Amino acid sequence: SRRWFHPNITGVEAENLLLTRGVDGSFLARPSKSNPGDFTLSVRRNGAVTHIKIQNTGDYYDLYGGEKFATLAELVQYYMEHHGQLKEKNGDVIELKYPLNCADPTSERWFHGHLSGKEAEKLLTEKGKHGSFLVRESQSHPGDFVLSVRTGDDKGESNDGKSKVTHVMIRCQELKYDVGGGERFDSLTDLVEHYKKNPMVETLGTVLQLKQPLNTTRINAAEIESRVRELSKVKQGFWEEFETLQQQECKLLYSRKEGQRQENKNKNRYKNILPFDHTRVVLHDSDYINANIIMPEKKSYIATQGCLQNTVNDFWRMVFQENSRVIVMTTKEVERGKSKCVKYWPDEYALKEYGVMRVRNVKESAAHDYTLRELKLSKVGQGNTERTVWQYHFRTWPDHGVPSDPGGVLDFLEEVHHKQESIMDAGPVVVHCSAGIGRTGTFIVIDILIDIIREKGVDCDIDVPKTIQMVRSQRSGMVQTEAEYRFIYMAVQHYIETLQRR
Repeated sequence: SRRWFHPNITGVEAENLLLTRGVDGSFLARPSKSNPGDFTLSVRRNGAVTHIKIQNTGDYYDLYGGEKFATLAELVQYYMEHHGQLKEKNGDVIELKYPLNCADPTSERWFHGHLSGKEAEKLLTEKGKHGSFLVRESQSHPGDFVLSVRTGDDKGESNDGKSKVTHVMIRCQELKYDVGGGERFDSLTDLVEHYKKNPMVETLGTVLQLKQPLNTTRINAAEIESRVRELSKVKQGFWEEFETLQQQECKLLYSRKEGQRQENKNKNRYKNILPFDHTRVVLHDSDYINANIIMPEKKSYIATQGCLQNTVNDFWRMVFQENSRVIVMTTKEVERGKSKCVKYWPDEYALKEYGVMRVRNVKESAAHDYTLRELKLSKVGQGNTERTVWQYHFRTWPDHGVPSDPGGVLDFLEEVHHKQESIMDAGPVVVHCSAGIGRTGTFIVIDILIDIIREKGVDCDIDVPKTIQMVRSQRSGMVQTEAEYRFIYMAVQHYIETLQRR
């Protein structure tokens, strides 16, 4: 699972890897070092290596000669089984058969790389819990590693002596890893996963359970500024934190069967970017829309794609069914000469029907970063189903990359939050962009984090990657790029200072 991804390898190194340890059908993915933000699919075929560009501009993974995907895991799963119709110019099939596995452990949640014996004990003593563990580089034995495991009962600081921390040396000799006896492993991940399944037992009988990695991402909101400083800059920083998050995407390959159904195929903007069955919005007014409920784990959201001409009516059905009263559009109808969303609302002062739904554009206000549209939504034949829907259209998202300052986003979401809150029993806030995962994901996560701070003040804990992972288990690929990942941190930092300045 995600071992075919090699986060710190060069193009030539990848070639040599595939040529020396691979066979025809072998492959790996890697970040493009030439095209930052983008990726490369390196495949061995007919005795040599081909490199295949995978572009990600913030909306999705665009495989050259292939299709658009929500995550690299989903792309690889796609080809490595059903509908592996990957080809090139000539029309030749390119087979993805043998994942060439990576041995670098940096993006393992339990691997902290560069860290000392004292700080390690600090983390394990405070955040630590029964079965919490971690692996750091040995400073006293270069090339070697230390595994540290907390066992006992309760968590956090204790003095009852009912808990303890054990340290196990991991020797690296001749490119393989062991704990001083027994099996030797080709990588630290193999070793760790072996001892998770077969726990080490001490003579006196303490079983060293490797239950959960220690959390090293959670911070107190007050000190986000300091955390950003360290992650910015050897010890792991932003890049490793993000790559560690990406690695966990392989836990999220849930079914999206309803999306793949023939009847619903043309209801998806992008054919392979689908909602999870278990969180999709079911329309019980067919029953299909490309949307998922996102629930923070009071205010919820619906992340959805931009409407197609044949899904406009379904979009409005969804809005009515869910009692949604606020809609956040983060896209222009067309960007870089590409359709991203059809106009699904009437011109100002006009009234339109969309199947059984009827919508009136009452009034448009404009601001710097956005236009607000007051819409009246009702069901035809029923002159009491009228509800006001507020459509916030954010227009200042740069066509390439992310905004240089988060202040417009923050002011926008602040305004969106007050609107939602003013309307008792309003359902989820609808958020959409092209595929409903890039910007949508970014806006939603930022909104989630700020709400924690708005309600609990400067003195609360936030965990960006964990919030993102929680959101990703509800819609595929939410938050697409490391760029957006940094932008989330910047936005929460910026919010904090504007809070304290007042």
